[PDB]
Amino acid sequence: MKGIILSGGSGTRLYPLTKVVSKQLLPVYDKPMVYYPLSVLMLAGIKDILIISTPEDTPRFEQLLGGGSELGISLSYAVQSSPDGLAQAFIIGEEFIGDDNVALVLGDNIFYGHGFTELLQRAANRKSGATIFGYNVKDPQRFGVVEFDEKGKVISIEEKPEEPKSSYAVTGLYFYDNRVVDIAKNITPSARGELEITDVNKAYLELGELHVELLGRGFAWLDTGTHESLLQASQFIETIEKRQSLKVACLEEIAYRMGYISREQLIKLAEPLMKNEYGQYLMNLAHR
Ligand SMILES: Cc1cn([C@H]2C[C@H](O)[C@@H](COP(=O)(O)OP(=O)(O)O[C@H]3O[C@H](CO)[C@@H](O)[C@H](O)[C@H]3O)O2)c(=O)[nH]c1=O
Ligand SMILES: Cc1cn([C@H]2C[C@H](O)[C@@H](COP(=O)(O)OP(=O)(O)O[C@H]3O[C@H](CO)[C@@H](O)[C@H](O)[C@H]3O)O2)c(=O)[nH]c1=O
Repeated sequence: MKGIILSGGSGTRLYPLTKVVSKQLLPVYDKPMVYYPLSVLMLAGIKDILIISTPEDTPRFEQLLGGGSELGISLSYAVQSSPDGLAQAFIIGEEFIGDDNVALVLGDNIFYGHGFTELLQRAANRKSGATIFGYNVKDPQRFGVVEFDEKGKVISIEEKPEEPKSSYAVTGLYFYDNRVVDIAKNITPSARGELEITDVNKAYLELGELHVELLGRGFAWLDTGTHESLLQASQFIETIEKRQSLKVACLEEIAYRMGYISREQLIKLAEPLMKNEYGQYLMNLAHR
């Protein structure tokens, strides 16, 4: 499976933070925001990944992450000339996707919880249909909202409904089979002027092929869309990492743990970083 990170947009709410930095280049505690959705695609077993951003920001992501060889993966880049909708990812990424299935993750989403790696690899290995991930939230009108059965069967899906049909947000992580490219070409802009991922999911729902996994109250799903929520997410990660010997979304660690790179290769990455705690972390891991 291939994966795309949609890592553009204006980040208007975070102004002036986003006047000269992409929202997805801002810190979440100790690492750039984009590390977090990238880690999710890596843990799903996805090694061929396209990162989409604005004309100004795309080369900044490429500066940060490179072509992926350090992580035993392939990273490519594409520009989105205007933030015209999530569904544009599959239009921009058409040549990249080819005939393959593809996962999409939103650049400003932070997922964390027990059992997630297993859940990801399951979804990544499903060959047909769309898999979306629901989460019970306080203000469901702020999100795509999914309404489902006692058996977990989807009934409806709506983008930012004024009257939400349930409390379950549709989070920014989606797994699709190859139909999604032609689906995305056939949707049209909503009232917000955007080619909506919710309309991609509606197409699968019409076919009876939209499948929801509920993440559960024990899972953390945050986004960094406001100054307050960005700061809370940073605090959340700090609290986790302080207690444990372990980092969240440490890309080099994940590359090693997923078998994408060797112990020796991890040492080589750790060497030029031994001057900081991050390199020290990687080196301790290599020597375990
Ligand atoms: C519209 C647009 C967005 N983006 C990036 C910026 C963010 O990292 C990410 C999500 O865009 P936002 O405009 O923040 O999305 P938002 O309105 O919060 O809602 C989206 O994300 C929510 C989950 O975070 C879902 O519940 C909604 O269904 C989904 O439409 O995509 C792009 O890179 N290109 C775009 O065209
Ligand atoms: C391995 C690894 C995980 N993660 C994140 C992904 C998840 O949000 C969170 C938990 O990841 P998991 O790999 O599912 O670990 P967790 O679910 O707490 O614990 C276990 O889940 C299963 C049941 O105990 C075990 O079979 C797994 O070996 C073990 O991982 O940590 C990272 O950010 N970095 C990592 O290197």
